[PDB]
Amino acid sequence: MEKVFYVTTPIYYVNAEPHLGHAYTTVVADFLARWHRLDGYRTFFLTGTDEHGETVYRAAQAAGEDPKAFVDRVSGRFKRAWDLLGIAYDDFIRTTEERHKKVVQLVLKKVYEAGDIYYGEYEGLYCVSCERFYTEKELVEGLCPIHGRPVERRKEGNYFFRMEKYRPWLQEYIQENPDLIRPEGYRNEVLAMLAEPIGDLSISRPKSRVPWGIPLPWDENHVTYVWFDALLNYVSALDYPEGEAYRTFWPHAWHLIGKDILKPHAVFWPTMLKAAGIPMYRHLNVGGFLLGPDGRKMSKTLGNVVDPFALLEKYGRDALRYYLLREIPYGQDTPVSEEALRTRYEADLADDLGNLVQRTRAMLFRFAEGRIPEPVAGEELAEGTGLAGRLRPLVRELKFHVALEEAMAYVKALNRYINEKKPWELFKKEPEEARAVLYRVVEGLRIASILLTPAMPDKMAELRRALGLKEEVRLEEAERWGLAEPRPIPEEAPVLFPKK
Ligand SMILES: [Zn+2]
Repeated sequence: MEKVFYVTTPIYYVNAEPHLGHAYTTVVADFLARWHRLDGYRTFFLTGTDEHGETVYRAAQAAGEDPKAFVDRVSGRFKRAWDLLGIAYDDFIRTTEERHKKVVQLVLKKVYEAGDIYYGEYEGLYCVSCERFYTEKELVEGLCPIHGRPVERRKEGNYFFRMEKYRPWLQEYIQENPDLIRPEGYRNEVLAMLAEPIGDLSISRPKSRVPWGIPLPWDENHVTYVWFDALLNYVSALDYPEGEAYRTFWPHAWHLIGKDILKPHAVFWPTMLKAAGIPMYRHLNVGGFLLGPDGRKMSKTLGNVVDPFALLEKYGRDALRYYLLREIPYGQDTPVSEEALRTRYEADLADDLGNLVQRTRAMLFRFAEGRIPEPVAGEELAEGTGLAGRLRPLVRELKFHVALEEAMAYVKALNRYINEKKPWELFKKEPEEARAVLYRVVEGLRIASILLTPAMPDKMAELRRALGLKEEVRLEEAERWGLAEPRPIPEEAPVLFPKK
């Protein structure tokens, strides 16, 4: 009713093996969602797969499999992948689902009846083998990417959407809403395109060419092609018309995308919503490219490709997520490598966090009889309760690297604290002081673990379990000092982050 959060990731092409780019955007959405769930927000985190089209159709035909049966099996590679990355999405939308088809046809009819749709002719480079149109850039120097054959100018009957008519409105909307497209840099690029005519939008293709897809309500001989299909998922998953979910979440829609699909989300999408009578989204959040270790765009030929799943099996899901959130500023092109991840893992996780936990546990068994000491003021460590409040705005503004840098900064402060106070020496003189010092460390770690939960859900819960703290938490608990209770700690706990 008040605190509402809705985040979406793009709907990914089904016949595409999940890669680093899909992993990053999805992990960022997961973090954003987990964080808000923790801040007491009624939240919805959506993800899904794009399954229609002729490429997908021809791939199914090759394997001698039914189209539906094909996407059904391959869409699962994404579900399995998200399972491995620990993605807690609320819904997984598939464009072949009935609920989606229903909404697409519904928005199509409404827009067609509004007179924004007309039959026309599309012209351009065409590949007879592909049965699809290409643009200059899309052509690998003259010829078709696949088939490597010459394309020829061709025309084809297509239904169009009067998108140009909406350019004036869109231009001004972005001018009136400077926060619409989060990373500022990107907001200036959209405005540049709206300065020139954007033209009309082809929204269909003959079933003769594209037999796999959603038919137009007024012309079953045609199929919805891309746009009015994939884009509507954001609204389809909410049962848009009479759905409670649509009424609750749509008003706070946060779209996460990569810069590659910026025009479709910043220009096309807003005008389709306008013509459909649907309110504009709240924010379009653009992430940059995760460049190879050589600072170049990942690629086979360059052999600079980084596989997240291989890296996940080596260091674990928690390590991977942390590295990507702490090391890559959202919106900026950043190179990634296995070396950068191993360093962060060695320093931040295995040493600063894991060792401190292992160290504190050993010291509780020795100086506190295997139990958390009696609560005491935090002194210079009490300032950590003001982190949640300083992090909230940092997170909302897509500054995840700065947020985590702050949380880990506190963890480093904890290390320095215990290394300075030296509880094993203070015990000889005053046991009460040694215990006091230890309590501040367990309570300092409790708070830290909370702040880091969205980044490493399993590991942070493991940290609390290992210190006898309450596993399930809420961000508000990280704002009050003295919550850790004096209870025994598990006699044996595995090393949080083992040596690799
Ligand atoms: Zn081709």
